[PDB]
Amino acid sequence: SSGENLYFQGHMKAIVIGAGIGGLSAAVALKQSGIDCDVYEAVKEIKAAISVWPNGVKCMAHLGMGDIMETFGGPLRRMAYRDFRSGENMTQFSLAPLIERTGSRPCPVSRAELQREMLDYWGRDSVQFGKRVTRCEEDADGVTVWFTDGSSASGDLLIAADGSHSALRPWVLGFTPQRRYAGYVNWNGLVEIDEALAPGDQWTTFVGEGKRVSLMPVSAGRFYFFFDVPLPAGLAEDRDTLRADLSRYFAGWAPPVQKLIAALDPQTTNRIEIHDIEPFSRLVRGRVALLGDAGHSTTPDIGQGGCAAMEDAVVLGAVFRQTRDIAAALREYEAQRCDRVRDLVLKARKRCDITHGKDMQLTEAWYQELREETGERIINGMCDTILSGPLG
Ligand SMILES: Cc1cc2nc3c(=O)[nH]c(=O)nc-3n(C[C@H](O)[C@H](O)[C@H](O)COP(=O)(O)OP(=O)(O)OC[C@H]3O[C@@H](n4cnc5c(N)ncnc54)[C@H](O)[C@@H]3O)c2cc1C
Repeated sequence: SSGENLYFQGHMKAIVIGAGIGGLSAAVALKQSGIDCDVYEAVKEIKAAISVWPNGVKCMAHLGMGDIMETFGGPLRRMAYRDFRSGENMTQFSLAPLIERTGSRPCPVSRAELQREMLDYWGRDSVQFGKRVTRCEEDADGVTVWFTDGSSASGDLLIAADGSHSALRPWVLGFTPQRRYAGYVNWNGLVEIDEALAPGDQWTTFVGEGKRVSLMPVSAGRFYFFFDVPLPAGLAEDRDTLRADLSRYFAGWAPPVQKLIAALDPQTTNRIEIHDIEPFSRLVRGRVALLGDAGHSTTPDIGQGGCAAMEDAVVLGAVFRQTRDIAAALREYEAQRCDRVRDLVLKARKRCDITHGKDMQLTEAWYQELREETGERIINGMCDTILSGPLG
């Protein structure tokens, strides 16, 4: 009863929903803090890239997963912005000074490699697949979830890391937030490095017309690429119309861009309409905490979605290091994370509005600053976002 010692192996069970970046990061952090986690994942089977900035990397290191970053992080050393017409350097500079101020190297990684490695680290045997949560209920003694397959599971703690379309989120919040279309469409994929495009150690972005085309190296001699185009949502466009779409959206753009359109494979290339969600002023309820996209859904414009989920997990584990008061721990988790992820969502949104011609004049002013940019201002801005993470 009331005299049970909750530190003993088996006395504290956390249920983690979602086996993506957040779910697996979370389970690893809790396990570090001596908590047993069962991880549940909706799909029976798994399935372009993210850049894990130094804040995410340090978190990965903290969680005992640093070897994955080191091994699979692409060689990112410098970045450039290029005029869309001439394909010429508006600005160019190295990221070394960023590695020095933040303590880590930035690590672009394929989403598929990152997914597999994290699974390998946690162990697939400890993940139950085909388990799609529909509902959680809590009472005095604990929390319970139900799955579509008719099964259920009970624990002391519930981690909702069930993604941008989180099914548990509404129970935590008391209402159902809706995705806001961000006003642009992203095409993304991988191609083999080919300097007829850009330097293999550089993050190169062509900007103009409220659009951009980006390349950055992941592992195994490869480029993560993407095109952004501001567009109404719902255009009749898929993998079969793809190369034609890109060809017209980027007509006139510098040869490297055209060579990219030719090089890519539409069947492996993704077309996603970008959304985010207005920040919540709550992340926890009783024994239940939102983690990752479930707790904050951002446009990918500053590359902090995945990083933020890793940050969440570090804080989660930290607040359970030396207490077994679940309600207090989750309150402190919320306390530490809520303003962070709100700022990250809003910063991403503003960057997005500037990048994609919400106000074409502000976007042109930004191009202007890119022509007059040494690298100091951008690096400062990046360090601000990174150093505001939990591991500073
Ligand atoms: C185009 C693009 C570029 C991006 N670039 C970056 C970047 O450069 N850097 C960065 O840090 N982030 C980036 N992100 C964001 C990053 O991909 C996400 O923030 C990250 O994957 C979120 O992790 P998650 O585990 O919370 O969500 P998810 O990866 O979506 O995981 C949710 C998991 O839960 C499962 N699930 C869903 N519903 C249920 C349910 N009801 N029951 C059980 N399981 C369920 C899903 O199958 C999934 O496995 C980018 C995102 C996009 C779209």
